[PDB]
Amino acid sequence: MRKKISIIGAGFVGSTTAHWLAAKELGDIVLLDIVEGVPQGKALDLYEASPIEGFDVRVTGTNNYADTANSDVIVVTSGASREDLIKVNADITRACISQAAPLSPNAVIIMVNNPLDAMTYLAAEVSGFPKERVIGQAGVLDAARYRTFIAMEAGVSVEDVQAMLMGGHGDEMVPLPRFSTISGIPVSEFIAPDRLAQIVERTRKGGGEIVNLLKTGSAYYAPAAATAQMVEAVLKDKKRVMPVAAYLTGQYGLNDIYFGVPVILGAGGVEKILELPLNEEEMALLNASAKAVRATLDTL
Amino acid sequence: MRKKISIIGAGFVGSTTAHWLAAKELGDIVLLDIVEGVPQGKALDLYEASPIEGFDVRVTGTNNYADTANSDVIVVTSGASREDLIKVNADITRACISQAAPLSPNAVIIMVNNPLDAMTYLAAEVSGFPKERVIGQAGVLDAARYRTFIAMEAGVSVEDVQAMLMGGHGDEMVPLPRFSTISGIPVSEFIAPDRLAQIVERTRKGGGEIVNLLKTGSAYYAPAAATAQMVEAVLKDKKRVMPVAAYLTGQYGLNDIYFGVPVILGAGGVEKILELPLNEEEMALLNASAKAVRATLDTL
Amino acid sequence: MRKKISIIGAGFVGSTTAHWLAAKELGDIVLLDIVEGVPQGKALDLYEASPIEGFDVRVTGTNNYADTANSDVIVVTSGALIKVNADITRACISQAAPLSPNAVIIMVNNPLDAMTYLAAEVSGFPKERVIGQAGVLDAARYRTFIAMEAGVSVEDVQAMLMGGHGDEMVPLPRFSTISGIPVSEFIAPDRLAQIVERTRKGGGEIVNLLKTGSAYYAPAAATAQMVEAVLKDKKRVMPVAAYLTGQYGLNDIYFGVPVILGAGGVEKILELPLNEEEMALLNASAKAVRATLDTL
Amino acid sequence: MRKKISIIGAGFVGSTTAHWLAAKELGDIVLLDIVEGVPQGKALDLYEASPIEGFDVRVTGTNNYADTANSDVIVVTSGALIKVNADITRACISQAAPLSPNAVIIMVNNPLDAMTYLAAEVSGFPKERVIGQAGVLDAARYRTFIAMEAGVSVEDVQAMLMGGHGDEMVPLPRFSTISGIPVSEFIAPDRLAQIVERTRKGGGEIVNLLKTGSAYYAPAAATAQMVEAVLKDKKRVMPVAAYLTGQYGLNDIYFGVPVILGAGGVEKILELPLNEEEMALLNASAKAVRATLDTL
Ligand SMILES: NC(=O)c1ccc[n+]([C@@H]2O[C@H](COP(=O)([O-])OP(=O)(O)OC[C@H]3O[C@@H](n4cnc5c(N)ncnc54)[C@H](O)[C@@H]3O)[C@@H](O)[C@H]2O)c1
Ligand SMILES: NC(=O)c1ccc[n+]([C@@H]2O[C@H](COP(=O)([O-])OP(=O)(O)OC[C@H]3O[C@@H](n4cnc5c(N)ncnc54)[C@H](O)[C@@H]3O)[C@@H](O)[C@H]2O)c1
Ligand SMILES: NC(=O)c1ccc[n+]([C@@H]2O[C@H](COP(=O)([O-])OP(=O)(O)OC[C@H]3O[C@@H](n4cnc5c(N)ncnc54)[C@H](O)[C@@H]3O)[C@@H](O)[C@H]2O)c1
Ligand SMILES: NC(=O)c1ccc[n+]([C@@H]2O[C@H](COP(=O)([O-])OP(=O)(O)OC[C@H]3O[C@@H](n4cnc5c(N)ncnc54)[C@H](O)[C@@H]3O)[C@@H](O)[C@H]2O)c1
Repeated sequence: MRKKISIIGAGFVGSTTAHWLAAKELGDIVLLDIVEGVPQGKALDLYEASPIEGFDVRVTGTNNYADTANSDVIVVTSGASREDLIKVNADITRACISQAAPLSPNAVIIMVNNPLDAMTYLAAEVSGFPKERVIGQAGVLDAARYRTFIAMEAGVSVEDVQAMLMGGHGDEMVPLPRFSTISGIPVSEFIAPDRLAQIVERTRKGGGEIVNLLKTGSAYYAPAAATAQMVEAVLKDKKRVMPVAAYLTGQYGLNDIYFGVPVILGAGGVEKILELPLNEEEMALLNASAKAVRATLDTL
Repeated sequence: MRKKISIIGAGFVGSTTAHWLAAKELGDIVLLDIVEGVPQGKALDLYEASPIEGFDVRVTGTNNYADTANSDVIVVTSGASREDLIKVNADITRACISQAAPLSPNAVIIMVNNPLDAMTYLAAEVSGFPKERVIGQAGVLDAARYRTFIAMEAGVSVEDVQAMLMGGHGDEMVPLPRFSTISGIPVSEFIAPDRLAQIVERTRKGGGEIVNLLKTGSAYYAPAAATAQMVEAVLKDKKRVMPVAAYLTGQYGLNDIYFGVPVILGAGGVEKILELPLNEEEMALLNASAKAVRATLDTL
Repeated sequence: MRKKISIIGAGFVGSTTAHWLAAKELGDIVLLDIVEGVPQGKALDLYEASPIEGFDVRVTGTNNYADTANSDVIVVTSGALIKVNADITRACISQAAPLSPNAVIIMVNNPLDAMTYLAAEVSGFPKERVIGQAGVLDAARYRTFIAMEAGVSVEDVQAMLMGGHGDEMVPLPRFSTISGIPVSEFIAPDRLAQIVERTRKGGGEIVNLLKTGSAYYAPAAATAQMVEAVLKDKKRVMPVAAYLTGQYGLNDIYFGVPVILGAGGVEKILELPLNEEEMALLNASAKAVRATLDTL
Repeated sequence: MRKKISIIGAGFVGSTTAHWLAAKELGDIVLLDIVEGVPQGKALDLYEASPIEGFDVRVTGTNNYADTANSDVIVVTSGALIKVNADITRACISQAAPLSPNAVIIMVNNPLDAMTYLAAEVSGFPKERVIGQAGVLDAARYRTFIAMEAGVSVEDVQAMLMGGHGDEMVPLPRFSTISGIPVSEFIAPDRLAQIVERTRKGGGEIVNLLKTGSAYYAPAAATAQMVEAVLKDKKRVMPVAAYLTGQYGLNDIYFGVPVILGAGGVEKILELPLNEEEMALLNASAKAVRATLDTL
């Protein structure tokens, strides 16, 4: 039987994720939302594109969690002062997870809702799922923006640029230029220190840069691509090495917390958390980031 | 030098078309709109997804027609009572074409704006381009919905279903079940007459079906996929046989009019208009459709 | 756990089938052969291409059947006339089938129809899970000649046909279209007749050119597409060698017929409304196929 | 008008390169060879697979150089030691180059570096448009062994290396990473040393297995990726045999170095900060390459 992917929240990120996934013909897709008509319409529209692109994937829209039963992967993209933001997203996340988790006990849950690290922590607590199967998408998106800026500046193919980073988005991000390369060569060999610093800065503010341009909306093409790549990693058991929000039990000196770290991602979800040897400067950035993430967790 | 694709109108259809195209790595894409920030933001967002998907295509947003200079293909997706609709879209189309056409004299123009046939006619008149290089996208979308419904009903792969039709959307559509097959076998062998009639009806109202579900918006995934397939046909010179709005000079007894007909589409745009031998019933449908299209043209 | 595909026979068709399959990243591939070194070498070579093309699939070569255990699909391309191939086929299936009880077997060896029938008898598998590849290849050649003649995209040409290869083939120009439009609308009767004849002799044409070898690119592509249909349950409508129980008036025999191919193997055998002319061709073909069976 | 790719030499590497290229639908392909029938047969066979895979590219086989006219890229995979291949290379380039003055030539024949140098001399083409494929293949093997050992996706492993094949290869583990992370973090020193050695002997390993043949799947994939880099101006960063004018302290010679490959061919030669240990290896390798050149 085909793999089954359920996407909770048929907004810009959710429907765009469905688009990236359908074209890959990875499995059947279920788009769920609380708003009537929206998920059914977007699903049917995407589905009607199948004869043109040539993919045989069933794309259905629904308002009933019963249709997400026995999903292999669950993608949560239903999220919406700072304390109010947390409360609002916590209620939505709790509601989404408590109704979906029980119907797909063997599924891997991929959270996209912000505040990312906190919501992923909540999703694990509410689902009761083994920690390795509840992860958050954040690092892959930030790393993609970073890689795009590098390829653009260096004048090289985006396929030959790799990068690893940690933490969350914005101020919570932990950039690691030392761990970025172009075909195995340090990026510091292609880009001067000052320009590289500008690129790191642009990466931290990357999400806001899109917001300031759209005025009334946030990014969705890259966030969905990032989310889709993680879904593919699990379904095809590719063992991708990427930065994802995972539950830590001592790594980097952090415990009882979800934090963006390097992992091997496969069919079993987080199969391994890599512990990189960070220098003094890098640890300073990680500690500052960990602090902010911890604060958000405490508020939650 | 890479091929260059300019998309006029960075709304739902325009930006989604860019998405389908970027993933195919067909050429550099320019997204233009009159609204500041929107095209730049959507382009940058899509562009930042490139390292994840692995495509090396430059995706830029702009408000200046100067950036669409020397495009190989121009896609127009900037369109918005019935007489007022025509007037409104005619002004937009005229404005878009008069500013873009002169900067890309060798380009093929693919119109998507409604009323499709009329706007394509206007685009040809305003551009002064040879008629074979100014076509409209309509038939491929309707045929895709038709094919999707058949594959779904028959229980077969969407890759083995083919269909040809004529006319425009809705009431102007000319369904041709006789010219639809599953791996060379007439669909009438898989689906009873009554169910087939229902499918034809659903196809005629296919666009409205999405509208009634979204409430505040029309379809874009399939329309963009249909538009992208036509762009690919031209750039790769694939000689696709598909229904597109083309300028007729006697075919089917029609003259001085853009109408949805079967054509061979390649690098030179419309390389041949096929003349199918229609039976009495089919001709009745074509004449009724031609009449409505002519009326719209007269109003214009 | 990824899907598992075992290919018995690491020659031209088998290794090329591994190539088409690997690029699609459909599952892990096992290449088996009786010649030592050959499968290990070809598998490793294809495996080393993975970082360049970006596919994550294990390609392993072996001489041990134990490695093909729990395969989802078994492709047999090890044939070398009816005696030689029958012994080879019986040897391959008897050792493989027991280790993968839930697999779908796709036969490619010639004589195709008879060997598929044999594989079904030897494996004890339900008839719907033992099929042969033949029609997809012939149709592919036919579609190529049509596209070339009409000057249209190969993606817009479809065709159905029945029977076996060459003289046993049952052409059906009537059941071939370009974007739903009859091919008769693009190509005149005499030219169409020459294309059908070239289709009948398609295999021989390649042999006459290569001299020492037989075709493998198209045959392998045809086989891979069938494998994909099964693994993704795409329900492709294609001509394949299937076990008939009355369809077309034929019983107890494997014959090339149109089917809906999915995860359950042959999920449905289509019954085309053949006219008298087309029915005569089928009867003659069926007779030749039955002869091979009786000899078997 | 689609791009045009001509492949001189329709053997294992050449025909397989046509396969990888066709599936990508990058342009029309011409397969040329001196043996009659062989290229025509392989081209037709691959062409007949087009309706199945859905690619619209003409694949034509020929024995006439006139058919390779106006190619955007010319791939040379016709080599058969320095005398034999030199005569073959001179024969192929002298007839092809004049008919496609704007083409980028990609050499695959061995000895790679010397033959690329010869092709440059014979064609009169700017040095940036005459390159050889060698490093992409070795790096591919290295990346495969790393992925396999670390147990990670082959898409997340990158590596740079220089020089030629086997003993002339210049490994640079220091310049290899997994998602930007040094491979040294995943694989210990002794195990890494064994992987480098297996990389040096990679070609020979396939030959010892196949017995009568040499590798072709990976070599062809490596060649196709370079062809793609040029046709789409992707600006890939890869090791290729390029003409040096002082870089690394080397002059008047073709040597495997890291370059940015695009439509203009070698658009830039990268100068890596090699330590003393790595510099010694390069000097030794350069010496062996120069020897081949002097003999040439
Ligand atoms: N940096 C990133 O990776 C990134 C980028 C953009 C957005 N995001 C996050 O993704 C989430 C969605 O962003 P968006 O732009 O797609 O938003 P959106 O407003 O377009 O879509 C959210 C959808 O969730 C649905 N929804 C709300 N409550 C629900 C419930 N209880 N059950 C099911 N569906 C429910 C809504 O009706 C809506 O269709 C947000 O949490 C946002 O912060 C992350
Ligand atoms: N049946 C089909 O194939 C189909 C399906 C859907 C929509 N359409 C048609 O496609 C067009 C766009 O639909 P949409 O849903 O993407 O709409 P939309 O409102 O999302 O986007 C239209 C975009 O055009 C831009 N625009 C307006 N005037 C412009 C001008 N003079 N120059 C440049 N840009 C301008 C707007 O600012 C807007 O971003 C419409 O004409 C619509 O009727 C056809
Ligand atoms: N007309 C068509 O549709 C068509 C086209 C091509 C090939 N074929 C058929 O496909 C089969 C293979 O063709 P090929 O060109 O790849 O041949 P080939 O000779 O290159 O390869 C056959 C492989 O089978 C192996 N083999 C033999 N006995 C075996 C056994 N007992 N167990 C395991 N492996 C064994 C050989 O060692 C060899 O590597 C043949 O039966 C041939 O007739 C049909
Ligand atoms: N280590 C590597 O990176 C590597 C791997 C494989 C092959 N190679 C090299 O690639 C080349 C080809 O390898 P192969 O395995 O494909 O060999 P092959 O023997 O299968 O094919 C070579 C083809 O060249 C043709 N040929 C000979 N002289 C010709 C001429 N004057 N004009 C046109 N065609 C001519 C032959 O007829 C033959 O079809 C060799 O030089 C080999 O050393 C290098």
